Amino acid sequence: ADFDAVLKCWGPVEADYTTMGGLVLTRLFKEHPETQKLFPKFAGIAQADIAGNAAISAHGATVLKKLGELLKAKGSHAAILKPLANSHATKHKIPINNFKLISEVLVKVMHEKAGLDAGGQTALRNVMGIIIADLEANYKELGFSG
Ligand code: HEM
Repeated sequence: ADFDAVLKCWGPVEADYTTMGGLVLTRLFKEHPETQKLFPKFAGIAQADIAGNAAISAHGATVLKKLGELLKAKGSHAAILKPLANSHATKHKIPINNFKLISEVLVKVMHEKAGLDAGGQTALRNVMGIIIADLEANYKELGFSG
């Protein structure tokens, strides 16, 4: 019931996927600059110009919309997830650790801007842990590391 809880807390996010999408990626890039290089479209953008950047916010919106779809599946996510693992391993070539980095940023932003309290934070970290474990498994099956 870490999923039942999370969906309760998701409302404020789904109310504005574009602003929160922009916040989450800004924070990722400011706190973990090495991750900006993994986005050819965004690499080399001045740190001063990230916040409020429309192309970043638009991609952030896509990120969150897809995470929303994953959360709403409440653990029966294989059919949504596998395609995400497919693209991220073979087209974008993203090492698993980066998924841990954005999960921790999402928790921090939701805590600060969307009312995610200590309890919600725990439930979300548990859900994210499940998803990343599943992503790891799919990466394995694709032969894209360990
Ligand atoms: C839970 C986390 C994430 C979700 C839900 C997600 C979702 C998506 C979606 C829906 C797309 C577009 C469709 C596709 O190509 O699969 C995509 C593209 C992409 N993702 Fe992710 N992503 C996640 C994490 C990351 C991370 C951590 C990075 C690198 C640090 C990353 C790098 C990329 C890149 C480079 C693209 C292509 C952008 C483009 O060409 O416009 N993703 N992501």
